[PDB]
Amino acid sequence: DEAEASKFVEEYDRTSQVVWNEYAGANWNYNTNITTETSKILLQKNMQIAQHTLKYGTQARKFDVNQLQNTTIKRIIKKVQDLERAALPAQELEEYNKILLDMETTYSVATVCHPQGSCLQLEPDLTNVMATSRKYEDLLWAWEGWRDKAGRAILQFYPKYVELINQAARLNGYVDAGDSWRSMYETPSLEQDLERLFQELQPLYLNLHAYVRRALHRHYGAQHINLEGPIPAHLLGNMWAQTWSNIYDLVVPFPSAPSMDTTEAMLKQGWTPRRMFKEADDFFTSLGLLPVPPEFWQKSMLEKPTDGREVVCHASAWDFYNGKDFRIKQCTTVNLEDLVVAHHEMGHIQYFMQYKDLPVALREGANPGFHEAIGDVLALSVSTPKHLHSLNLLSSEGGSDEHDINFLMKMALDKIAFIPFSYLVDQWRWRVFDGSITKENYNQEWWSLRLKYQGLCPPVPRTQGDFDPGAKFHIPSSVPYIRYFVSFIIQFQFHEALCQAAGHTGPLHKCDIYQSKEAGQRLATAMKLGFSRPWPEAMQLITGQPQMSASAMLSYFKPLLDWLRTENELHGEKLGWPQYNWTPNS
Ligand SMILES: *[C@@H]1O[C@H](CO[C@@H]2O[C@@H](C)[C@@H](O)[C@@H](O)[C@@H]2O)[C@@H](O[C@@H]2O[C@H](CO)[C@@H](O[C@@H]3O[C@H](CO[C@H]4O[C@H](CO)[C@@H](O)[C@H](O)[C@@H]4O)[C@@H](O)[C@H](O[C@H]4O[C@H](CO)[C@@H](O)[C@H](O)[C@@H]4O)[C@@H]3O)[C@H](O)[C@H]2NC(C)=O)[C@H](O)[C@H]1NC(C)=O
Ligand SMILES: O=C(NCC(=O)N1[C@@H](c2cccc(O)c2)CC[C@H]1C(=O)O)[C@@H](S)Cc1ccc(O)cc1
Ligand SMILES: *[C@@H]1O[C@H](CO)[C@@H](O)[C@H](O)[C@H]1NC(C)=O
Ligand SMILES: [Cl-]
Ligand SMILES: [Cl-]
Ligand SMILES: [Zn+2]
Repeated sequence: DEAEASKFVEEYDRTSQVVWNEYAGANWNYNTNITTETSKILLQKNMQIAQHTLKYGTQARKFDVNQLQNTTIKRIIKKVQDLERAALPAQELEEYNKILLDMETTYSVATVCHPQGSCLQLEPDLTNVMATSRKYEDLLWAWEGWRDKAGRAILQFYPKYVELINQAARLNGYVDAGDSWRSMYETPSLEQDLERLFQELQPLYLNLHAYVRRALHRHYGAQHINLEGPIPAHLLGNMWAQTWSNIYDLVVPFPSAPSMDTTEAMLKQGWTPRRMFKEADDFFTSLGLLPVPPEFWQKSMLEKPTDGREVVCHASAWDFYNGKDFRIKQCTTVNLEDLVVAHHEMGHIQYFMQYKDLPVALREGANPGFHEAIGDVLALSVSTPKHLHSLNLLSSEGGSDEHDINFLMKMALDKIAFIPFSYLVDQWRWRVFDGSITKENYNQEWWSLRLKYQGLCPPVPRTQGDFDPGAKFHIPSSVPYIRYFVSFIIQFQFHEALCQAAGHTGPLHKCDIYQSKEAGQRLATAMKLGFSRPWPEAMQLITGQPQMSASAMLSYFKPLLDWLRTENELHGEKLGWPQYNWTPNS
């Protein structure tokens, strides 16, 4: 009996490597070359991999997992019993695959056009507008235009997507798709734990929000910013107001401590997308971690194609399930923001390489947030003024309190501002999946949460037909989002532990773990576990303790919280948005 279970997982592993490797190649080809042909082939591979999943998932369900003794085999079989979309009847499965393909293609090819003028894509064109324009009406054009063209066009698909993804989840023993997604963390207390973490970061976020709101009031005018209300959502330098670092120039704490233009520095010094990924590779290997294989450099897509091909530009990392072939797909732009993204994606590749010898059912991160956090941890060190100066992208900014607070502010605009956004995305989707939000109030409930958690308001009142969640990649692409909230909490925990491992002393935000073999060994031992053990074990290997905790992030930003409280108190800011019902008059 035990022996039948072992043979089963051995046969599952052999056949899954072959089938998954073939699917990965067809998915890569559509993603790097959106055409009618590659679409058709992808859909055919969907059915071939569904046939495999159904064959083996049906066998796995014949095992009473309770009677199995070996915990690793127990764990693999339990996972294989979840067929995901392959549980759907053939008709519904075909419909679901086409729905996902149609949503992804619609988002990827959407454009915003001036009347008898240029037509702009999201990347790079509209993202550049949101990042650099300081004109209220030009920002509004790009903000509304993207939602009009991308979001509104996804709405026709979303109710059917929800019905089918929930149907699949119920057929695999869950109550709805959000239940299925949350179960990937294997943490019954997940919702309460995340809410406790969110509340711990409220002092920092509320003080940052009030400080930024005052600076926007200075620039965009008292008639357009309510100092006791929510912030208009198009003024934060980013299409989704999920990171605010592009308005640093408007909110710099000490303008007498100017910082070099890092984009112009990268461009003036002939940086390229390949250089950016090569620097990321060197950081990983300085820790004693693994280099990406030569094949990686020949097969990856590290910039947008010149030949006009439609592609999925959103950055992503690809495991082809043969232990040899790993790739990144990114429409890379030469700036600091994309340098961080490059490290993010290279962290995925490192995880792939570290757990490549596990059975494929266990070739995942300890939980989804762990997978998203690895590259971000290294990027925290890359972003320090000391490291950027070593790359000739900043002048020597050391030993200045003013430069110190300026750097903490730059980091806060990315890391702290993202916390409430990363929280609310799946608060919304979980309630869509469980039926608390219907298609009659998709958009109203999205903005209720944008207000409640981020303190933002739409610059233009929304109307029937709007589907603003559809204008955010992960919604039409059906990529879970709470992983990024988890990642942003634990990456600071990891940073703090690795800095301690490296012998660093003094303020956590001054730590640079470059070349620390001790830091590397912490990360490798945990990554090698893949998904073979509950994630608290990986947390323990890295940090010396088993819990998710906001204390490290709070420690990192403590000098900024002190400065923000003093600054906001001096100006008499009312934290939060008591006038929560305010929206722009013009
Ligand atoms: C419960 O079952 C677990 C799974 O058992 C395996 O899978 C099942 C389905 C059957 O096929 C069974 O025959 C398999 O063994 C089992 O966990 C396994 O435990 C063994 C030890 O008993 C581990 O063996 C170690 O393997 C690593 C390498 O494995 C991978 O990498 C190599 C290199 O690429 C590949 O060739 C392999 O195919 C794997 O992909 C070895 O490096 C390691 O040797 C090192 O450690 C030994 C001491 O153990 C030293 O003497 C050496 O010098 C090395 O330093 C081991 O040989 C195996 O990794 C592990 N698998 C998993 C997935 O965890 C578990 O033990 C069972 N539980 C109980 C209570 O029995
Ligand atoms: O995470 C992915 N890119 C990064 C990313 O999107 N973000 C993360 C970020 C952005 C920038 C810098 C960072 O340090 C991290 C967090 C926000 C969030 C955001 O931009 O909204 C791919 S790996 C996700 C995927 C895509 C397609 C798939 O088929 C499977 C997975
Ligand atoms: C894109 O896909 C089409 C159809 O499969 C194919 O003919 C063409 O060679 C592909 N182009 C690239 C650059 O891969
Ligand atoms: Cl929005
Ligand atoms: Cl997730
Ligand atoms: Zn990622």
